[PDB]
Amino acid sequence: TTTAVSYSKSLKAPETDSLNLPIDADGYITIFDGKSLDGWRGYGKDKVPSRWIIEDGCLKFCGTGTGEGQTGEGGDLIFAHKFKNFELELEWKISKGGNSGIFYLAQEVTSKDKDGNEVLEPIYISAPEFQVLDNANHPDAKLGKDNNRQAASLYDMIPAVPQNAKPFGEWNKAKIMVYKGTVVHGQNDENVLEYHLWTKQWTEMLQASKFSEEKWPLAFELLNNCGGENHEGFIGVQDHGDDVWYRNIRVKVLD
Repeated sequence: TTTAVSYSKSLKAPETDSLNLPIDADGYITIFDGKSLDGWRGYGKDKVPSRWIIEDGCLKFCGTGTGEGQTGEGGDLIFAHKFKNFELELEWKISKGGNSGIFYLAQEVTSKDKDGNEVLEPIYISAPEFQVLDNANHPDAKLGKDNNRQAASLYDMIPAVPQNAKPFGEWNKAKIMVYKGTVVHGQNDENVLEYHLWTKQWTEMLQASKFSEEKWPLAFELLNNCGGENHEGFIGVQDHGDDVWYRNIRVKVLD
């Protein structure tokens, strides 16, 4: 049993092509089983970046330790199918002192520079992030406010309560549910936070972040109207310069 899943092949391209992916009895579509990277491509790219590989049934990023300073063969990886109301489930394993993340409702955003040239804007200026971290050894675990930069948090906004991440080198379960603006983060079979998009509280959360109206006007208008006019976007995984493994990536479309 499979379902036709549309996907785009390059920057802002339409979802002209389709894949027949496994769908279970409960409606969960396997978007990564460890057999291929079909449907996946680099954010703003027409190919899978070379540093993203299939290692022993796992999706692995081969980092160089440069953090946010992504290499030419790196960059964030998206599953090029736009989702709206969905429930994502996966397992992740982080390297010691490692950092990554799961992006959702992401848009491929470009902006015009001084000479009028098209510039690719980061995935994080449009996409909320589920933090992936070695809480014990990465310094980000001590930054922000009330541990809101630790594993499964809404990065720099809402902490995961309880903070039940397993240590580095152990498989952690992750859950992201988006249902008509209601967002729930799950970790190791527990709900760790909930929030609501396109509300007064969402706007005031953005005004107290790096993506405030005054600091980043483009990031503000994109995140304030998260998912664009259709409130939809891509699920992606982050290049934060560290080795990270993902497996059993499945998505249920919510009606």
